[PDB]
Amino acid sequence: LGVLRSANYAEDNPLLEMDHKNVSDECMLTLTKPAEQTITYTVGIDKTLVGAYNGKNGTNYTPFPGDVILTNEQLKLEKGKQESSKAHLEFTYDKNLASAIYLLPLIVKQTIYYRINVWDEFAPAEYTTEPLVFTHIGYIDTENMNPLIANKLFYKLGREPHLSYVHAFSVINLLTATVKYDQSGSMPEISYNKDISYVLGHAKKYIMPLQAQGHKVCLTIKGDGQGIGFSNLNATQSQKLVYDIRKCLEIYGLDGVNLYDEDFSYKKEGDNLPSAANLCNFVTALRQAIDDKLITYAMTEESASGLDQSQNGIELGKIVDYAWTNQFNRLVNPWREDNPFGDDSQWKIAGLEQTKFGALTSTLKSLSQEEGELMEGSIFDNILDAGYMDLANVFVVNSIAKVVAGVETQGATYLLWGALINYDVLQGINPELVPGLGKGGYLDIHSDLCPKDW
Amino acid sequence: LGVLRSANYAEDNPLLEMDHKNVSDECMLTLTKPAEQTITYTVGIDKTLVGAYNGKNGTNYTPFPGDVILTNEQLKLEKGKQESSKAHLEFTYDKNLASAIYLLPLIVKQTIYYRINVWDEFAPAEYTTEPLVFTHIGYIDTENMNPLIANKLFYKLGREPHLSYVHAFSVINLLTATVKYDQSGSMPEISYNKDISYVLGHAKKYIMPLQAQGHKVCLTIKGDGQGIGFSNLNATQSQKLVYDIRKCLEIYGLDGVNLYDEDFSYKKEGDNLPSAANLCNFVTALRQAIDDKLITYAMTEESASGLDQSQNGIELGKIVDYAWTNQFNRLVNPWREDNPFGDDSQWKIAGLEQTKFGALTSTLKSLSQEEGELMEGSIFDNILDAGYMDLANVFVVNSIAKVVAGVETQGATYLLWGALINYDVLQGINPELVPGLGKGGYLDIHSDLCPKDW
Repeated sequence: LGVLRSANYAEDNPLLEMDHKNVSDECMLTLTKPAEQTITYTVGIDKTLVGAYNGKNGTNYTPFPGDVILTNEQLKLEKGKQESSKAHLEFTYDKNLASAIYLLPLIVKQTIYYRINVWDEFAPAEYTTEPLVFTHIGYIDTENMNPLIANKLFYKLGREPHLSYVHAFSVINLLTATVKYDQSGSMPEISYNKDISYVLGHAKKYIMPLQAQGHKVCLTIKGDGQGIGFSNLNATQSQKLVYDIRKCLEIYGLDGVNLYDEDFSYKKEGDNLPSAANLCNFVTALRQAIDDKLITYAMTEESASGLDQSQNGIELGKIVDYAWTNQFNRLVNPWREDNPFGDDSQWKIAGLEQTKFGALTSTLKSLSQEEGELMEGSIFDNILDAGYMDLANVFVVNSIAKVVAGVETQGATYLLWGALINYDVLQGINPELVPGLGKGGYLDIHSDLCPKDW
Repeated sequence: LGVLRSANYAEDNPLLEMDHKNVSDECMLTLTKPAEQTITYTVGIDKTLVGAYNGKNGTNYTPFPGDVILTNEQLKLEKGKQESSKAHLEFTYDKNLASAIYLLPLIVKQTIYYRINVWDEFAPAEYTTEPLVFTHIGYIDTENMNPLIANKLFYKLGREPHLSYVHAFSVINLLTATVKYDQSGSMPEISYNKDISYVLGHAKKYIMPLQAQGHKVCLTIKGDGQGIGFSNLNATQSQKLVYDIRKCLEIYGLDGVNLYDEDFSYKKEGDNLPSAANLCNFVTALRQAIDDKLITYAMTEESASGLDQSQNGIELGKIVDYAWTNQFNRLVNPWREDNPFGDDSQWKIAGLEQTKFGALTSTLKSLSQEEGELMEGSIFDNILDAGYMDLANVFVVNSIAKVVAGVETQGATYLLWGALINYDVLQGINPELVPGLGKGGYLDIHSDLCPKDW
């Protein structure tokens, strides 16, 4: 009586994702009672167990026909111990392998059923055109990250025989361009660093493949500290910036623009004071020029007061497509009186439906025990206990970043909160980020999923 | 309106047999009306049609994952012609192909649905453990043939969705050993040529693999023209020959012996003359020694008279498991009076049930128009129109031999008569000899299925 168990996967029938490279796992035997005498059991492959697995679990899998290299298959179990040595399995990818899920059973002489997912050129097996239920907006810092990593990130939704895969993000924000004065000191202009220039300059390689995979790709525009910005433009300056943004979006085939309201370094006293009214007039002008292309707003603590009320009849929430904050790893509910976690009323935008507000914008930082309690607490209490279910439609991730030492814990969770609420809590569907675990996955701190190639 | 058809196969859905080697075929377009103008069409692969084929024909096929190399895919149809050029298709075997029957639809962009049977290491896909209805006995001339060709010959039984494969033979007779006088001329001794010595000396390679797939393997023992044989032995000579045969079967893991009563060159007038009583006495002693191992008898014109009668209370038909004749390509009915084909009364063995008698023994020789009419006539009239149904149990093929120029016609027929009667006539099941057609098949006169390797 024992259990052939996977060392690196809690699933009793682990599902490995094979994206044109080899995959591997170690398996071991776990006896119910300690071994009396030292015995050596051997693991072997028994592909004749496929049809029985299929009939029971409703699957239609085919035996994995590629080379499977089992090393240290002699499971030595020392006397007095309950868990044997670890055999190592490496599944070998070959281009002859068709894209599907395969089944390779392993027997001890219990049984562990390994399922291998051979990906197609663009997506894993069982990818569906069924769209994501919520809006997942992701940032990419073009200084450290390839925008095309979004086309390598998927959710594993459901359990067999109803397994489906979808892209983890629906909108991708590209960081960044900036607003600066021209050389003459009169007009604003958009400045592009070397990295954001290469991505835009080769959009058929970086932006257009994302769009073919169902992504809306926007350009984030921030401030460059010269005192000119979205909230203090005059009439002539505004027409310039609206024209340049309109041109930029059509020029490089972008789907919209993200207005990041920070790093403008506005002056506190003078004639060009930043106002919410100016911000409303500017976005209204931008909406007229770019039509149905997306406008999103990233509110910060440097944002102007008065967005809670109408400015000259304009409500910013009515003109923008989405809006979120820089209050990372915390759920911001501006519509909650006597909010136990904190008063988020400064983040109230007039005319903005709760469905257009990313209440949770997450970043890849390590969090304390109190920070983790506040995060999970503000998430569950506002969406489930307080009834603010309309705050589960937009989830924002400020920079999909490389997982390194220290941020491994937050790296596993800061992309799954959107699907956790919408799929696991609000429905029955289990969500899982793919390719996360395993060598070469996103959670491998010694690998890069989609690295920068310029 | 047109028909995409195969040149070498008249079936709409050709079933190609892939046994760890590549398989190929040519196709063409046949228009229902001549080409008004000169046009060129192109053929392609549409694995989406796999589903509708499955639903219509009740199959569970999966699209073929291997590489299909199509050449001349542009079909040139000159004006006034109804048939386009030929396109060549090669289906590539690879170790990454699991054993199954795969479907590969081919479209002109009518449809030709190709079915690929990727064999396992031992049998084609859809091989069944269901045993053969009749007993098919096959000889193998070890001087020209490898005994393991029997592990490559199958019957394709039925139609889809009720397709199955069985081995075409149940008993294999290995030619041959000889009985000669010892140096002093007082004892019989078994003699082995260089080829039959190698087969027995490496029975783990040649005999045992046949028995694993369910073959009963016997050794045929004839005469060497030295005047000593099964029918003139005394008491001391009989014990010696019985001992060495019992020893031979035990030594090489054989399942029985075939007593071929020919080429002994018995004396016409003298002291130790051949008699049917002597033969009955020797076989009775062989039955006691080898016990449940098989004794079979091949009667010839050189066989002794009186086998129709009980010799000293012994009936040879009671001690032998099977019996047949050397009267090739003609059904022999010794129990039928006023036989229109021929009086076969001299081939009658006392106490032999008809279910143990192989009335038809086939050999790979070309037949005249009259000889073929005698063959088909005697087979059909005796078993079906005269009601000798018990003569359909045992069928014999004397030397499964290489098909060459001149015997292509008899090559296709002389292995399927037993299945034609028992499966096609007496049941609804359709029989096909696999792997017969195609390059490398048994009917390819420029290839050897399982050749000699010694």
